[PDB]
Amino acid sequence: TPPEVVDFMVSLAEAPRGGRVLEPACAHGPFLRAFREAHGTAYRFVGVEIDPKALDLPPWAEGILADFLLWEPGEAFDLILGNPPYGIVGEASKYPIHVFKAVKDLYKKAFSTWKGKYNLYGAFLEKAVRLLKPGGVLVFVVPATWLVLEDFALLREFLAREGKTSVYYLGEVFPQKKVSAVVIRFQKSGKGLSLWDTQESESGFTPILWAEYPHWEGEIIRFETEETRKLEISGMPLGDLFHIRFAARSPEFKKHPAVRKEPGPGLVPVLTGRNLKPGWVDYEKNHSGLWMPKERAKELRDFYATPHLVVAHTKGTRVVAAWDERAYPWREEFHLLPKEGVRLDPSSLVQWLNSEAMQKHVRTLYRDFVPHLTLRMLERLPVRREYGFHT
DNA sequence: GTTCGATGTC
DNA sequence: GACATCGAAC
Ligand SMILES: [K+]
Repeated sequence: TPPEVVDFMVSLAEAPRGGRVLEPACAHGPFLRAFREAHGTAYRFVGVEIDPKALDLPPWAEGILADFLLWEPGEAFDLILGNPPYGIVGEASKYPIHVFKAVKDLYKKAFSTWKGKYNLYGAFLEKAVRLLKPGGVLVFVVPATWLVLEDFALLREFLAREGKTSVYYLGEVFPQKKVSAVVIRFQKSGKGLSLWDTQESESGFTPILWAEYPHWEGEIIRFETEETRKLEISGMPLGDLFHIRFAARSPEFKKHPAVRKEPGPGLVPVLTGRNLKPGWVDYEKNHSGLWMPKERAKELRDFYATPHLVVAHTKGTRVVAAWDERAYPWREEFHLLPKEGVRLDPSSLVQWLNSEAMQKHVRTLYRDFVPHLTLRMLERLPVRREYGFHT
């Protein structure tokens, strides 16, 4: 972990004299060292590490060789700090964390917050909270993705009901790692959420209070402003105007008997996010390596037969939209079908969605937490009567 | 059915 | 920086 990030986290940390201080996934124990330097020696220092090659603590700390996620210590902790591992547990061809099926089963048994594919860092957070004494403190640096994503809804709700939470946005602070990070300071007492921005100087990071949600129950966390609130009440949410569906996935296309790996007569490309631009679709260029008869597309998704609005999923945090006039097969993106009794003006709605006001709105709210516009961000986009109207 | 990325690759 | 994963996962 970069030293300025450690120093900032250590500035947020507290323990009583003689308190038990833990660094999970400790390796050589950079957090233990920095905490001792800053606060003195009258604490019980413990580090937990799975790799024998990595555990290298000073003799004033106790080292334990264990999978932190399945470790059952005798006593609870006053302070838990550090940098959990980040990564989805799954097959090596697609995912970075590789464990026996039987171990993954033990994680799922252990963690009430485990949802969908989940992530080591979520499980590390839940484990840490469970190991805290009442009034205990944890301070972790983790990806920002938990503030917004469905996979982390149980985690947000768990935190909300277990104690009080402060979130400090750092962004892309790991050199040569593609992750936007936050610090979480959790205390196992009280309630509420405090959101903080930071400014980095030579001197280190400085927290700036952004907003407080004293009655937080685990809702998505956003950077809201007076302007984002004004826009949101200006119109109907997009999700009330449209059914929002996703493209059929690559394997469905690949095994479909009408799909081909080479162009040919009557054959059309299966479109991806690279075919979608602000306000238009490139129908000619193939980016998927897949081709099919256009008329057979409805066999994968019924809505492929009907011209409709498409919104991008993987262009970062922004709103890129086009009207698919032709009704082609897509491998990617959101597909929005108007609900019963909805009147639309496709041309002007697309213009509004691609507008600078809209790009600013989403960048404000969701910064760079994830490299997507997700469904939960998309369903909340405001649409005023000129563009779309539910009668 | 659709979700997610210590992203993957240019 | 540009420009987006794409298929295991549930
Ligand atoms: K790691």
